[PDB]
Amino acid sequence: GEELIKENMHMKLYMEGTVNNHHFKCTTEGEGKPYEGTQTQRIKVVEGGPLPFAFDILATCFSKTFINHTQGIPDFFKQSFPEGFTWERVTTYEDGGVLTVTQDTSLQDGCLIYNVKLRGVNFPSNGPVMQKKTLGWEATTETLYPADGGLEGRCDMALKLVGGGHLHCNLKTTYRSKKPAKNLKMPGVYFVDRRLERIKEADNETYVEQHEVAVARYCDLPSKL
Repeated sequence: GEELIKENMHMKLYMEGTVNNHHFKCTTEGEGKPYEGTQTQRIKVVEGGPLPFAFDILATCFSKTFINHTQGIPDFFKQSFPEGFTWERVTTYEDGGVLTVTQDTSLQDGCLIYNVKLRGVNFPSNGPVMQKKTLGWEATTETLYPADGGLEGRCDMALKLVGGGHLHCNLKTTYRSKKPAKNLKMPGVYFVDRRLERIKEADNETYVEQHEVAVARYCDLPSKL
């Protein structure tokens, strides 16, 4: 299963969504090193472009297979192939914005195929999302917990704002393997440091280039219990 994920792996994503009544579609091509945690994605807004909202809010929709693992932490996502996995996410922003996502990850002809359906609602019209006043994401640290036969993740993020300051959101995600649980070694609780970064953009954010590096680990602190 994990042998299917090679040192180099390409990916393609299809995205159809709506944010505050604006319908759009995107497509991506990318590649990366699944075991180093690094990857690159080149996104094209193919419909509904230009978006009347910050592209930043879509960043986290574009790759759980590309993560470095340390200290012997089992790889829930890489183990899951060839069957693949899905994840479902709700992102709540502190000024009232709510985004919900459902994602499917398959492996076909040695290519990772992503299918994303999302829905943003209640984003304020004079907030930085709709006003396009965002400058990207801070580096992050998420925590993943064993839940049933899959993973649940939790992550506070911070959207940098033009003029200074941050707009914070909380991510709630359920990861679900499409592989029998009898064939997976379920990890314990652990943490993933991430840094998503906008490398390029063109044509009013209808073409975008993103990079992401990610490493899994434990707390690496002493414990008296």
